[PDB]
Amino acid sequence: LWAFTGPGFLMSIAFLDPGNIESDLQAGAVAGFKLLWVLLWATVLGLLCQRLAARLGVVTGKDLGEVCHLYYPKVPRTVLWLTIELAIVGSDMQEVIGTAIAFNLLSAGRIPLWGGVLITIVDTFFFLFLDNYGLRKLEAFFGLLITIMALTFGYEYVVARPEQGALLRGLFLPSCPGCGHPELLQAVGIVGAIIMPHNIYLHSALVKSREIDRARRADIREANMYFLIEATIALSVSFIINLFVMAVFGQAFYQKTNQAAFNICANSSLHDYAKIFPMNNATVAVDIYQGGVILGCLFGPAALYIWAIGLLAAGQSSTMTGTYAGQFVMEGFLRLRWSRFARVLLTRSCAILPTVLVAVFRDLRDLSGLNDLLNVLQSLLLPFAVLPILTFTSMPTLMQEFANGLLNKVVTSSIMVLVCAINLYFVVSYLPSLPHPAYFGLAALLAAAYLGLSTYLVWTCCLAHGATFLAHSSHHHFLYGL
Ligand SMILES: [Mn+2]
Repeated sequence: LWAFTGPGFLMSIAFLDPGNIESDLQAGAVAGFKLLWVLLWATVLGLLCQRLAARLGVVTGKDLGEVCHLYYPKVPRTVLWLTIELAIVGSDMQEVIGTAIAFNLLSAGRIPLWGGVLITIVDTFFFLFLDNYGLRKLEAFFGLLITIMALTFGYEYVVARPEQGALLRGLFLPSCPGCGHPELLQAVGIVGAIIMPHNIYLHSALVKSREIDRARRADIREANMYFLIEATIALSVSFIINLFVMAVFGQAFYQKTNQAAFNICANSSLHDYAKIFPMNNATVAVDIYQGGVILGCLFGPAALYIWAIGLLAAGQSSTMTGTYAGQFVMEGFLRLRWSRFARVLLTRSCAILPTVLVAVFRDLRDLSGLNDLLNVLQSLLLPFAVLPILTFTSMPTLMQEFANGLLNKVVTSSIMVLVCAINLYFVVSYLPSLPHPAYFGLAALLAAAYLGLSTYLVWTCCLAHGATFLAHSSHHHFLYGL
C-alpha cells in the first residue's frame, strides 16, 4: 500500500525543538505577521541543506564526521569538532532553559529556577537507568505529547481568528514594515534556530544506517529521492507548525501593553497568572512564562498546562536528538565511540553549569536574553556546518556521477554569502556596546580565530570546486582526493 504513510514525520517531530518555540514567541511579540517570510525562506534553505546531507550520506556511504576526519588535518578537525560540540551544548542550554522556565511556570514560582535544573539532572538519571530498547517507547510517548499539543494548539490558532490578509502578505511578501534592532535580532534568531549545524551531521549519520546495494546507481538514486521526500515532508510539517505558532502569538501580542494583558486576565478565570503582570502601560518584555500565561488567559485554563507539557516533551526530544548527534560527531571526527550515557552526561553538564550560574544570579528576562543569544550563536555557527557539506557534495572523487550541477553550486554559494551577510550585519549591530578601551581582548581574539577558521574553510571549498589556473602546490590532496 502506501510506502510513505508513516515515514517522514519522525524527522520533523525532532526538528521542532523548544528553541523554535522560544525564538518564535520572541519574534511574535516583537513584531506581528511580518517575519513569516524569513521563516519560509529558512525552511526552504534547510530543505536544501538536508537534501545535500542525505545526498552525501546515501551515495558516499559515510557521514559528515567520517569524511571530515578523512579529509582534514588534525587542527581543523579538532576545531570543527569543538564548534559542533559548542552547537550541541548550546542546543542543550536552550532545552534546559526552556524546561526550567516551564517548571517555574508550573508551581507559580514556588520551585526556584534551579529546581528545573535538578529535574533535568533527574531526567538524565532516567535516561541512564533505562538505556534500553524501551527508550523508543518513551520517545514515542513524548512525540505523541508534542503531537497532541500541536493539534490542540492548531485548534487554538483557528480559534484566534488571525487576519488572513495580514499573515498571507507577511508570508508571501518579504516586506519589513518599521523594522528595527530587536526585530533584526529576532529574524537572525529565527534563521539560526529553524535550521542548526548539528542537524546536517545527524541526518547524514542516520542516512548512513540505510544499507545500499551499490551494484547499480539506480538504487542509490531511488534511495536519495525517497529520503528527499522524507526531508521535504518533515520540513513542510515543521514550517506549517511554526507558521501556526507565529501567527497566533503575533495576533495575541502585537501592540500589547501590560495594562491590556492585566485587563484581559482580570476578566478571565485565571488569577495568579492574572496578577503576575505589572501595571505600566508600556511595551511588554516577553518570555516563555508570559506566553503561557496569556495562552491560559485567552484559550482556557488548561492551555497553560498543555503548553508546558508540550515544551517539556520537545525539550526531551531535542535532548535525545542532541546526544545522538554528539555521539555521531565524536565517532566521526575524533574516532571514538562513547556510550550514549557519556554523551548525555557531558553535554548536560557543560550546559548546566552556565545556566545554573545565570539562573541563580539573574532573572527570567536574563534567561530569555541568554537563550536568544544561544539561537544567534547557532546562527553564527551555521557556516561551520554549511560549507563542509557543500564541499563534500561537490567533490568529484567521492561521487563521480552524482556530483553537483552548476545551479546547485551557485545557489549554495548564494546561501553561504547570504548567511555571511546576515551574520556580519548582526556583528556590526551588536559590537558597538563595548565601551571600554582595550577591552576587545579575548572576545576579539576569539572572533579572529572564528574568521581564520572561516577563511580556512573558504580556501578548502575553493580548492574543492575551483582552483583551476589558480592553486597552491601545498595541500594539493584535496583536488585529487583520497
Ligand atoms: Mn529548530
